[PDB]
Parts: sequence; structure tokens; C-alpha cells
Amino acid sequence: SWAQSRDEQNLLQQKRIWESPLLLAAKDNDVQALNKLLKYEDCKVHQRGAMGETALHIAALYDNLEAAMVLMEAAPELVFEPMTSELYEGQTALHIAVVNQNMNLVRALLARRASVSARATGTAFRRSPCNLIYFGEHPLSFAACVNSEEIVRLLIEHGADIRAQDSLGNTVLHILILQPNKTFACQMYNLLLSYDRHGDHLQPLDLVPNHQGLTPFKLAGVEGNTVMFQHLMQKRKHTQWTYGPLTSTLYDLTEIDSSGDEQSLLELIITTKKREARQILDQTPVKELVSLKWKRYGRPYFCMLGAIYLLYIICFTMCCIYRPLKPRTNNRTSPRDNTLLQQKLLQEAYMTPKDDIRLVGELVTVIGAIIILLVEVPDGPFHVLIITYAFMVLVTMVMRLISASGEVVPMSFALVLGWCNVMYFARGFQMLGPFTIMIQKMIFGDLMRFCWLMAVVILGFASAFYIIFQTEDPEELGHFYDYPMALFSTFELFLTIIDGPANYNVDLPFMYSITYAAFAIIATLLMLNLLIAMMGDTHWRVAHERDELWRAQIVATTVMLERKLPRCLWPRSGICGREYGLGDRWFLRVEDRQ
Amino acid sequence: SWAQSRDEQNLLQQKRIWESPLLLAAKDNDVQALNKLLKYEDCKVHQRGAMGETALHIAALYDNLEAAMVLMEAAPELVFEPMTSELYEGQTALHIAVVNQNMNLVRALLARRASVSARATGTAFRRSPCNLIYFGEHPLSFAACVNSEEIVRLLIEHGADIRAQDSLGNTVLHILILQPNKTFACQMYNLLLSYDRHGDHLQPLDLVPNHQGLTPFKLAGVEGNTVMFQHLMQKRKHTQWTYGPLTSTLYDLTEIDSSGDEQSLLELIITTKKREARQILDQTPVKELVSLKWKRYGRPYFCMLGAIYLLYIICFTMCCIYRPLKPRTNNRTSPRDNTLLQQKLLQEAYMTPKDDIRLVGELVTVIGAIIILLVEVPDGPFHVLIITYAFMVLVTMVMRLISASGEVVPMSFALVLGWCNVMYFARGFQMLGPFTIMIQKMIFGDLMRFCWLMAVVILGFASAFYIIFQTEDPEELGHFYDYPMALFSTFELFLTIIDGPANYNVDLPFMYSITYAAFAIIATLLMLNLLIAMMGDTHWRVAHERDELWRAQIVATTVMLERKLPRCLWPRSGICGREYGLGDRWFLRVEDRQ
Ligand SMILES: CCCCCCCC/C=C\CCCCCCCC(=O)O[C@@H](COC(=O)CCCCCCCCCCCCCCC)COP(=O)([O-])OCC[N+](C)(C)C
Ligand SMILES: CCCCCCCC/C=C\CCCCCCCC(=O)O[C@@H](COC(=O)CCCCCCCCCCCCCCC)COP(=O)([O-])OCC[N+](C)(C)C
Ligand SMILES: CCCCCCCC/C=C\CCCCCCCC(=O)O[C@@H](COC(=O)CCCCCCCCCCCCCCC)COP(=O)([O-])OCC[N+](C)(C)C
Ligand SMILES: CCCCCCCC/C=C\CCCCCCCC(=O)O[C@@H](COC(=O)CCCCCCCCCCCCCCC)COP(=O)([O-])OCC[N+](C)(C)C
Ligand SMILES: CC(C)CCC[C@@H](C)[C@H]1CC[C@@H]2[C@H]3CC=C4C[C@H](OC(=O)CCC(=O)O)CC[C@]4(C)[C@@H]3CC[C@@]21C
Ligand SMILES: CC(C)CCC[C@@H](C)[C@H]1CC[C@@H]2[C@H]3CC=C4C[C@H](OC(=O)CCC(=O)O)CC[C@]4(C)[C@@H]3CC[C@@]21C
Ligand SMILES: CC(C)CCC[C@@H](C)[C@H]1CC[C@@H]2[C@H]3CC=C4C[C@H](OC(=O)CCC(=O)O)CC[C@]4(C)[C@@H]3CC[C@@]21C
Ligand SMILES: CC(C)CCC[C@@H](C)[C@H]1CC[C@@H]2[C@H]3CC=C4C[C@H](OC(=O)CCC(=O)O)CC[C@]4(C)[C@@H]3CC[C@@]21C
Ligand SMILES: CC(C)CCC[C@@H](C)[C@H]1CC[C@@H]2[C@H]3CC=C4C[C@H](OC(=O)CCC(=O)O)CC[C@]4(C)[C@@H]3CC[C@@]21C
Ligand SMILES: [Ca+2]
Ligand SMILES: [Ca+2]
Repeated sequence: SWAQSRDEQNLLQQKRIWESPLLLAAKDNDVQALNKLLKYEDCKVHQRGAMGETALHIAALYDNLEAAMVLMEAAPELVFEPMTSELYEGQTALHIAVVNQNMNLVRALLARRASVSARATGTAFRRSPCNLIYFGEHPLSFAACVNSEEIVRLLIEHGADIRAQDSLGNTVLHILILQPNKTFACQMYNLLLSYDRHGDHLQPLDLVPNHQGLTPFKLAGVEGNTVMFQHLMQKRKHTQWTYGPLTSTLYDLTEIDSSGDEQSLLELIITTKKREARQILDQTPVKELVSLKWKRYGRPYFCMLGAIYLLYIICFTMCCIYRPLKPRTNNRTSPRDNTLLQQKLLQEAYMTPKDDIRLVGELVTVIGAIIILLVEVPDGPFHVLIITYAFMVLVTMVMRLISASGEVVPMSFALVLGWCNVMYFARGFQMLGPFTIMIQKMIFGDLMRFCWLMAVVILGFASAFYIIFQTEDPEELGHFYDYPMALFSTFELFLTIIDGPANYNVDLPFMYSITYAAFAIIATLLMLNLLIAMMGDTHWRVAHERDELWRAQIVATTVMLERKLPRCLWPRSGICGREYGLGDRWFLRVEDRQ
Repeated sequence: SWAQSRDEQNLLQQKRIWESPLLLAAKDNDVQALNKLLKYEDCKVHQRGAMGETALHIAALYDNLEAAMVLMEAAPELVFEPMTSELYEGQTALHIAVVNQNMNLVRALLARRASVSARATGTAFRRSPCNLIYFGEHPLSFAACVNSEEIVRLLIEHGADIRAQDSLGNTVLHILILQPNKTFACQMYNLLLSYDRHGDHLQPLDLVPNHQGLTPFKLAGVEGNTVMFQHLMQKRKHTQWTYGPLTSTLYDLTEIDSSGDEQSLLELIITTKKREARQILDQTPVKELVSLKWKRYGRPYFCMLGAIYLLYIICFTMCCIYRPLKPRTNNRTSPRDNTLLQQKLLQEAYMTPKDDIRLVGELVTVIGAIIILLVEVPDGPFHVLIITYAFMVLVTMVMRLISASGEVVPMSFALVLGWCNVMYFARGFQMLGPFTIMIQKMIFGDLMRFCWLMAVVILGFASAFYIIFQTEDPEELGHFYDYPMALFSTFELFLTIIDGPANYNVDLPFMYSITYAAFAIIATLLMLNLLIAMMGDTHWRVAHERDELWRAQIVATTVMLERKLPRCLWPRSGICGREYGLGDRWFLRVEDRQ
């Protein structure tokens, strides 16, 4: 399909080199083969192939200085060449010898008036996961990424705009953050900003956003580039006083903190898929800012929401304890029919003043449900449950207003959805927070992978056991009446949570006692203690990084509280300017000791 | 509040520097800006701000030699300056340039008759956890802590008392033990004691106590400073003979052992909150002294107390086995009323001579209870239980003397409080001692953190299950009658200590079998084996450091036995002086091999 075609275009490129001898001698520099063909007939000086390549392209792509130079006097009208077939579209040979770091050949290109503007918008230059280089779309963006100091100075002299944006809006400082060698990215970064000693009006190149709106300070935090992040912090510092080993220092907090309706750096670190971005979250202004927001305004508001939710769940719980039951009207259709009670009706529900006090609690309940949805629906996993909990009150609101069957099951959902959301509020404690991360990674990581192997062993053995108690007396190790019940027995004999079956009274069915021994060795010993050994590794894995998993829970919570509460209750953190003479910016003081 | 105000006072300091140009040019040395203002109008030569700072202070705090010297001829009447607003109170600039290690500027201060006496009693110099330096309150105490060898010699020449005590009584040798760099603390320590070649009367500076009474030998043991501790031991040694690889050595034991009613070093290491202090407990005189006290007098007395307590608990146990029961008077109020017996009365209790022998045992019991309280109340966790055990005998003493209901429950406390105090006496064995440390750290470390998450899952599911068996026949998986009993069922289905419920006889309630499968995956597999993986780490953690946890149990026990037993049964450990000609001190011989 796609990658098949891309490999075909590589060898069909290899074919048309071997077709034309001018294209062939461009690869291996046979100057004899070159200057024979040039002193001959015209012989297709700009004939293209599948990709749009030329002989000057191939001599550059296979590192031929001499074969290219002889071709230059032969045809100087070429050099402005857009290699263009949908995947290489825009690329020049002046792109090529820069990526190959060929300083002699790009000198001859800039001698013949090369184009340091050319936008390589071909799909092998997009920022995609299927293209394992992203160097930009410009020669100066190419020269920067490959650590090519000489050429970088050379290109700008010939008119290479340091400010030019590619088809994602990224400047060359945005592209240097995306490079995998984080240390060599730093040195080429300063060389481009040094040359921006001109042009300080309109965001002097280290404030210019892309189409996403991010600056190179905020993009280093989103991409997790901590080395570039600690570099750019030094511009946003201010040493204040150095009394011995003490040191006071102000941090800038204009792009780190919530400037306005813009997405702050703490919002973008939480709302990203990249895992390395959460190592920004303990750097020297950020860790102090989160601790200041949590200890002074985040933890008091979170504990008061945790207490109001705890009373509301009791005010839910006590109403569904006292739910309208009555003795039944009809009688037993079977001896197995074994209810002794029945749901009451709304007409005869609220008769006493005792029940008048009850419906207060249920009106506290239902009003709480529409408050939840009006908060949440106009927008992690506890978001899903609290929407499901509000849904389950408004289900059994509807079912009682038309007085129908099965109130219990929408409530049977509701309690465990309701009370396990108190475990949400366990993140407000250092020593209880990452316990819920353990619970998740065991379910979605260890249960949901091994569960398929457990259920295969169930349906194997539970069918195997149900043909042994089908032709028997169903009260006498009646652990198997039904393929439903046999899936309920073997689920609870795998786990050893009910008794391993035996009756020891009657002449027992034979093949069973062979079979349950086969079962109990492989289920209750081998595959149950597989899972216990699995989840023991998950516990060890999450308890190891337990501090940094809790800190990411606090940043997620503090951002969530700050956006939704009104500004008159969440004061802006830090010390304001304009009275201490620093600017209108909002700073933060940190004092340390070395 | 507090730290908010402290940061405001740092930037308001930064404001009033930027207000007055004399204060501004004190920071960055603009001598031009200085000598313009000085050849002008008087212009407030000693105007203060919020903190009481001066221009000579700011030039010293921001390291200006030249700006300070020009200011000295301008106003030589300053230098005696008490910077004084409640938090900086007492501090001189002569304090400041010493902490900044500015040897040229303090030369010009001592040229202009500086004050090496000044007591920086401001709250930013107290020994508090919120001030992360404690260098003392004096310039010589400052110069010592910052490792400033040159200035330390210089100050004493200008009359810096090495013996001066700050507002906690600590001398400079006390303050050098509190410094975090333990190796550089040692070298500056000797330089101050070398200069105490004068003044040997009245405790020659290495015996002088603070207001707590501690010497620098005993303070190094309380603070856990093992490097300073092994240093000061060398003064308290005596090599005795060196026969080949053998070596005999006497240790001093005047401050290590219990000199009298004073608090010995072994008492202060146990009664401290610092954790590093228990690494003193295996140094070369201390480890031999504890082993000598334990093997010769501690372990015999502890095993005899462990045997007398074991007989007393049997003498408690057998009486509350034979407790006054009789057949009941009334009859069954319900079929569920199912006692077949009743408490007897004190009148008809002691009728036979068999019961006369019983009350002997109970008088052994009660006398044992008031002995415990008369021992203990006029003063760790086994202290709390043995006071609670003595309380529970004297509860059921009172209840029988007025012949009332419920003897059993104060006794039901009493047994498990009584017999688990035998586990106290497991510290008298090397291989049984730190088992009780495991039991504590699992309860207060692993249970009491995760218990909140277990109970949340209980009330979630046990409410969820109790609405499924409310409208049923309560004898048929009657594991749920009551929200009390449902909290008792789900506590014992979480733990899988009772059978996972099933009846398999009647048409079963439907939503239950969905729900218990939801429950048994998350309770009996996921969250129960969370705790087993948690407490397995606690076991590994305590069994790793199991020798040094047992040795701290012995020091705690030996000190406790020695204080309470009379002196005529606990002889003073070691070899006395005054007959072997060493002094009146009590020494200890150790023989080793290298
Ligand atoms: C990890 C997730 C695992 C999910 C599955 C775990 C189980 C959850 C499944 C279902 C959840 C609950 C729904 C009930 C469905 C069963 C219907 C039933 O029992 O009816 C009948 C049986 O009929 C059957 O046996 C149907 C089952 C076919 C074999 C299993 C395939 C389904 C899953 C496999 C997919 C492979 C996935 C695994 C590998 C990829 C009942 O018969 P009876 O009334 O007793 O008749 C008496 C006979 N007499 C009349 C002669 C006297
Ligand atoms: C994980 C592995 C664990 C083992 C699990 C087994 C794995 C496979 C093992 C063995 C596979 C072979 C199974 C043959 C079964 C047919 C025999 C028969 O019909 O029984 C007859 C009984 O008479 C007997 O009991 C004779 C003995 C048969 C089994 C011999 C020991 C097998 C295990 C040796 C050691 C194992 C070596 C393990 C390797 C270390 C008939 O029974 P009945 O009572 O007369 O009446 C029946 C009436 N009914 C039909 C209505 C009910
Ligand atoms: C780690 C420590 C955990 C502590 C809690 C663990 C549990 C220990 C708690 C208590 C210990 C024992 C005391 C008994 C109290 C219950 C009273 C009761 O059952 O009465 C009644 C119910 O009423 C209730 O349901 C009250 C419980 C409200 C919800 C739970 C809140 C309390 C704990 C949560 C605090 C959050 C802390 C967790 C997160 C921060 C009994 O009802 P009935 O008689 O069957 O009536 C039949 C109805 N009929 C009349 C229609 C027929
Ligand atoms: C940790 C997770 C473990 C799973 C736990 C479950 C989690 C959530 C799962 C599912 C949520 C949805 C629940 C819907 C229940 C309502 C249906 C109903 O009313 O039943 C009817 C029965 O008729 C049936 O049995 C129809 C089948 C319903 C369930 C289908 C399989 C669900 C699990 C698929 C596989 C799971 C996939 C798991 C992912 C790998 C009514 O019953 P009745 O007998 O006719 O009479 C009732 C009388 N009574 C009211 C007095 C009692
Ligand atoms: C009816 C009376 C008693 C008024 C009180 C009702 C409260 C019980 C509810 C109403 C809506 C509120 C909620 C509003 C929305 C939020 C979402 C929040 O969602 C998450 O769990 C974040 C998910 C994640 O990050 O993993 C948790 C509950 C919270 C703070 C609130 C919890 C409690 C509140 C105050
Ligand atoms: C009543 C019957 C029909 C089923 C009810 C069981 C499940 C639907 C619920 C109830 C309790 C569980 C929850 C309990 C707690 C966890 C932690 C987890 O929290 C996190 O996301 C960790 C990261 C963070 O907190 O930020 C999210 C939900 C999860 C897996 C669970 C999701 C689903 C579970 C199995
Ligand atoms: C009535 C007749 C049988 C006389 C014998 C009574 C003994 C059973 C009791 C009386 C009070 C004594 C106690 C006195 C006080 C101490 C406190 C000691 O406290 C602790 O557990 C230390 C706590 C800790 O360091 O963690 C334990 C028991 C002990 C030695 C004694 C145990 C046994 C004694 C001899
Ligand atoms: C009868 C019912 C109502 C409750 C009785 C149970 C608890 C009150 C007691 C009985 C046994 C336990 C104790 C058993 C032994 C441990 C070891 C622990 O010993 C230590 O302090 C270790 C350090 C040292 O020994 O010096 C202190 C008490 C502890 C946790 C326990 C404290 C409380 C427990 C749970
Ligand atoms: C073995 C564990 C740790 C997890 C492995 C896979 C589970 C995801 C599967 C295995 C088979 C189970 C099923 C087994 C049979 C039941 C019957 C249930 O409804 C009924 O038919 C019985 C209701 C009644 O008896 O009235 C629906 C699905 C359920 C809980 C199960 C759903 C999920 C389970 C736990
Ligand atoms: Ca059982
Ligand atoms: Ca069992």
C-alpha cells in the first residue's frame, strides 16, 4: 500500500539512474562519461522521472562535488529546481547538500544565486510519525537542525530569514526544540537568537507563536524538553540578594501561570499525550508555584468539596436505605419464588410526615444531580463516573414519576458509583493519592489483558463440569443448574471465594473428581497466583514513582478548580508588579541555600 | 500570612532602594552617584525604612567594598548600627560582611572600631525550622560556621569572646555541631579550642553547658552527629597495652553512663525525635556498654519480669475462665433470644470452698493492677496497653462490687490487652525482638493509610448489596439483614474469610450475581492483594535493619530497668577509679585486634 509504494519509488529511482548514463555518472563521478554526453547532442538536459529529480539533484544526493560543478557550466539555468512530485515537492538540491553538510557544494550554489527561501512542502518533510526526520521546510531550518554552524552563518549572509515560518507556523526556534539531541540543540539555539540583534519590534523571535499559539518557552514544556526548558528559565529570572549561602530570586510567571483566557503552561502539561512533559512539573519555579496554589487555596477548597460531597452521598444513601417496600400482593408462583415483599406506589408512598422528611433528602439528591450535569456536560475517569452517577439519579427519577418496575438496579449502580467517587478525593493527601493509580493500572493493565485467558479456562471447564451434573439431582452439589450458573460457579472456584465443591454423602459422579483436580491445579494455584504475581509487579511499579504521580494529580486538580471557581475567590498567585517597579508582570519569590 | 509578609518585606526593601538614589548606588557601586549626593545637602544620613536598614548595610549585603569605604569617611559615626525591626533586630553590617566572607571590608570595620559583641537576637536568627540557617548570634559564631579561618583568627584579636553564649546558652562549640557539613565543622572546632589555651578554670570551654545542660560531647550524640562524636571520644580514651595485634583501651564513661540524677547520653538518644541519633548507638564504647549491661544485669531481670508477668496473666486468665454463670431466670423473648445462661450474683458467688480458692487468684489479680498504676501513672505503646490493662481490672472490680451487667466486655478487652503484652517481652531475644516493630509499621503505616479506601469500597458495595436482599426471605443468604450486618458481611467477603455467598436453591435475585462479580474482582483480588503487596514491603524494610532496631529496644529497656530498680541491685558498670590511680571516674576496658 503506502510504504510498499515508497520503497518502489526508491528502486524506480534506482532504475532511471541506470537507464540514462548522464543520471548514472551523476552517482559515481565519471567525468569522462559526463563530458562525452555534454559535447554530444542536447540529450534531455532537464528530463524528469517519477519524482521530478534532475542530474544535479542526484550528484548532490550522492555527494559529488566535481560532477555537479562540471554540470554547472554545462547548464547554469538549472539550479532553481523545484523537485516536485507530491512527496518531494518544493525540495531543492540546495536543500540536499546542506543536509549532507557539503559546504563546498553550497558555496558553488550560492555562487550561482541559490534560493534560500524554498519551502519543501512535500509530504516527506511534514511533521508526521511516518517521517522520522522533521528539520523544517527551509534551508536555514535544515542547517540548524543538523548542527551545521558554518553553513548557518553562510546562509543568513545570503539572505536566509531567521523569522520565516513553515506550514505549521513553527519558526526555527520551534524546530530546534523538536530535535532528539537536546544538548546540541541548545548551542545552535543561541546562535540564531544572537543574530536577532536587529528587529526587536513585534516579538523579537523568542516570543513569536506558531499557529497553535505556542512560544519556544511553552513548546519546550509541552514536548518535555527539560534541557531547553531550564535554559530559557535563565532569561526569566532575577537575582535579588545573596546574604551568605542564602539567595533570593524572582521568577517571571507570565507564561507559566494563567495570564488570562490563554492556555497556561500548567494546562498544556496536563492536557498532552507525551509522557516526558510531566518532568517539567518539578523544576524550580513550577514546583514552588504548585505548592503555593495547593497549600494556600487548593487544598482548603478541595477538602470542603470533599466534605460536601461526603454528606450528599450519605443524603443519597439514607434515602435509598428507606425505599418504599411493602408486603406483596400475589403469592408464590413457585417454591423458588422467594420474595416476601414488593415495591410500593407513589400514591401510597408519602402518607406519613415521616416520609415528608424523607423526600427532602431526595430533593437534595435530585437537585445535586442537575448541578453536576450543568457543571460538567457543557465541557479523566472520575469525570465519567460522576456523569454516570448523575445519570442514575435521573433514571430513577423518571422511573418513579411513572411508577414502574426495577428501581433497585439503577440504584445498585448508583451507590458504588457514588461512594467510590470519595476515592477521587484521596488525591488531596500525599499518602493516599497514588493508591487510585494502582487500582487503575491493575484493572486496565493486568486484568484486561489476562481476563481473556481466565474466561477461556472458565468456558472450557464450566462446560466440562455442566455435563457431569446435568443428569443428576439438582440439590446435591447443585452448583451447576445452568450454563449461566456454571459460569457463576467456575468464576467462584477459580477465585476460591466459595467452597470447592463436595457433597461426600451420595455415590458421587465419577469424572467430576478427576476433572475438578485438573481444574484446581490450573485455576486456583497456577492461574490465580499468576495474576497475584502480576499485580504485585504493578504495585511495585506505581509505589516506586509515587511522589511524581501524586504531584501530577495536584496540578490536574488545581487547574480544574481555578478555571471553574470565580476569580474573586482564587487570587492570582505571587507578588504583583507596578508598585515595586518591575513592570506589570506578576512575579514569585524563591529563597534557597547552596 | 507569615511567609507572604516576609516576601513583601524583601521587595519593599527592593522598593526603598529604588526610591533613594543613595540607597540605590549602595547596591551597584556608582561612586559618581555617591559623591554627588554627599557633597550636596545633608539628605537623611541615617534614614531608616521598614526593617531599619542603612546605606552601609546595603553596600555590605550586596558586596560593595568601595561604596562602603567612601561612605566611611562621609559618615564614620554609623558603623555601630543595630538594624532593628523585630526580625533583623541586633544585626550589624559587621555581621553581614563576615557571612559574605568579605575580609577586606571587615578590616575597614575593625579599623573603625567595630563591635564583635553584637547579639543578633532578631527572629531570622533564632534556631527555628522556618529559618534554614542557624549560625549563632555573634560575629565569631558567624565566622566559625561559614568556615572562615582567616576572619576567625582576626576577630578574636579584636576581642571576640569564644565563651559567649547566645539566647539558648549555646556556645560556638554547640553551634558547630549543628552545621550540615560535618567534616568542615571538625576543623574549625579545634581552632577554637586551641585558642582556649588560657582559662582552664571553670569548665575550659568543652565542658560548658547550654541552658538545656548539654555539653558538646552530649549534644553530638543527641543531634546524631557521629563524625563529631567519634572525634570527641579520642579525648576520653586511654591506650593501656599493645601486645602484638592486641590492644587494651579504657573509655571514660562519665557523660556516657548514668552519673547521677542527670540525664545520661543513653537516656537522651532514646528520648529524642531525631532519627540519626540512633547511629551513635553502635560506636566503640557505647555498644560494649549496652552489651555489658544487658548480658550481666538486664537480661536476667527482664526474663524474671517476663516470667512473673506470664504467671500473673494465667492467674488472670483462669479466674475469668471460671466466671460466675448460672442458668437464666426468665425465658426466651424471641426464638432469636438464644442465651441459655446468665450472670450470677456476688451474694451467691462465693458459697463453696472451691470459690474461696478462686477469689485468691482475683485478689492476686487486683493487687497486681494497683501495683502497675502506682509504678506507671506517677511518670511507648506498651506503656499504653499496660495502663489500659490495669484500668480494665479496676473497671470490672467496680462492676462486681455493685453487681451489674456486662462483666464480659471489660474482660473481653482485658485478655487481648493482657496476653499481647507478652509480645513486649519478645525484645529480650535477638530473633524475636523486631517482629513487634513489623506489627506496628503495618498497622500505623500500611493499614491506617489504605483502610479509608477499603471502607469506601465497603459502604459502596454493602449499600449496593443490601437493597438486593431487603425484599427477600431473610434466612436464605441472609448475609444482609441490616446495614450493620451488611458492613459485617462485606468486611468478611473483602477478606474472603467467610464463604462467598450463594444459596443455589431458589430462583436467585438477579442483580446480585452481576454485582458480586463486580465486587469479587475488585475486593478479593485487586484490593486485598494490594495490601498484601504493601505489607510485604514493610516486612522487607524492617527485616533489613533488624539488628539496629533490636539494639534500640535493648537500650530503651535497660535505661527503663535501671531507673526504677534500686541502686543496690544494679551495680554501676565498669571498673571504678581511686584504687588503680586514674581519678574518681568509672572506666570501661575494651580489648580488640587489628
Ligand atoms: C473477558 C470477557 C469474557 C467474555 C465471555 C465470558 C462469559 C460471559 C458471556 C456472556 C455474559 C452473560 C450473557 C449470557 C450468555 C449465555 C447464554 C446462555 O447461557 O444460554 C444457554 C447456554 O447457551 C450458551 O452456552 C451460550 C454461550 C456460548 C459459548 C460461549 C460464547 C460466548 C463468549 C465467548 C467469546 C470468546 C471470548 C474469549 C476469547 C476471545 C443456557 O442453557 P440452559 O438454560 O442451561 O439449557 C438447559 C439444557 N436443557 C434445556 C436441555 C435442559
Ligand atoms: C494436572 C493433571 C492432574 C491429573 C488429572 C487427570 C488428567 C488425566 C489422567 C488420566 C487420563 C485417563 C482417564 C481415564 C478415565 C476413564 C476410567 C473410568 O471410566 O472410570 C471408571 C472407574 O474405574 C476407575 O476409577 C479406574 C481408574 C481410572 C483412572 C486411573 C488413574 C488416573 C490418574 C493417574 C495419576 C495421574 C498422573 C498425573 C501426572 C503426574 C468408571 O467409574 P464408575 O465409578 O465405576 O461409574 C461411572 C458412572 N458414571 C459414568 C455415571 C459417572
Ligand atoms: C477507616 C475508618 C472507617 C470508618 C467508617 C467504617 C464503618 C464504621 C461506621 C460506624 C461504626 C459503627 C456505628 C454504627 C453506625 C451506623 C448506624 C446504622 O447502621 O443505622 C441504620 C442505617 O443508618 C446508616 O446507614 C448510617 C451510616 C451512614 C453512611 C455511613 C457514614 C458513616 C461512616 C462514613 C464516614 C466516611 C469516612 C471514610 C472516608 C473519609 C441501620 O438501618 P436499619 O436498622 O437496617 O433500618 C432498616 C430500614 N427499615 C426500617 C426500612 C426496615
Ligand atoms: C469488573 C467488571 C466485571 C463485570 C461486572 C458487571 C459490570 C457492568 C456490566 C454490564 C452493565 C449492564 C447491566 C444491565 C443489567 C440490566 C438487565 C436486566 O434487567 O436483567 C434481566 C435479566 O435478563 C438478562 O439477564 C439480560 C442480560 C443482562 C446482562 C448482559 C451481560 C452483562 C455483562 C457482559 C460482559 C461483561 C463485560 C466486562 C468487560 C470485560 C432481569 O432479570 P430477571 O431474572 O429476569 O428478573 C429480575 C427480578 N428482580 C428484579 C427481582 C431481581
Ligand atoms: C445538593 C446540595 C447538597 C449541593 C452540593 C452538591 C455537591 C455534592 C456537588 C454538586 C456539583 C459539584 C461537583 C461539581 C463538579 C466537580 C468534578 C470533579 O470531577 C473529577 O473527578 C475530575 C476527574 C479527574 O481529574 O480524574 C469531581 C466533583 C466536583 C468538584 C463537584 C463535587 C461536588 C459538588 C459540589
Ligand atoms: C455495580 C456493577 C454493575 C459494576 C460497578 C463496578 C465498576 C463500574 C467501577 C466501580 C469501582 C471501579 C473503579 C474504581 C476506581 C478505579 C481508579 C481510577 O482512577 C484513576 O484514574 C487514577 C488516575 C487519577 O486518579 O488521576 C479510575 C476508575 C477505577 C479503575 C474503577 C473503574 C471502575 C470500577 C471497576
Ligand atoms: C500481684 C503479684 C503477682 C505481683 C507481680 C505483678 C507483676 C505482674 C507486675 C506488677 C507491676 C510490674 C510491672 C511494672 C511496670 C513494668 C512497665 C513495662 O512497660 C513497657 O512496656 C515499656 C514500653 C516501651 O518501652 O515500649 C512493662 C512491665 C513492668 C516491667 C512490670 C511487669 C510486671 C510487674 C512486676
Ligand atoms: C478487643 C478489641 C475491642 C480491640 C483490641 C485490639 C487492639 C487494641 C490492640 C491489641 C493487639 C495490638 C497490638 C498489638 C502489638 C502491636 C506492636 C507495637 O509495639 C511497638 O511499639 C514496636 C516498637 C517497640 O516495641 O519498641 C505496639 C502495639 C501493636 C500495634 C498493637 C496495638 C493495638 C492492637 C491492635
Ligand atoms: C475471573 C476474573 C478475575 C475476570 C476474568 C474475565 C471476566 C471479565 C469475566 C469472566 C466470566 C464472568 C462472567 C461470568 C458470568 C457472569 C453472569 C452474569 O449474568 C447471569 O447470567 C447470572 C445472573 C443470575 O444468576 O441471576 C453476567 C456476566 C458474569 C458476571 C461474568 C462477567 C465477567 C466475568 C467476571
Ligand atoms: Ca467454607
Ligand atoms: Ca470456606
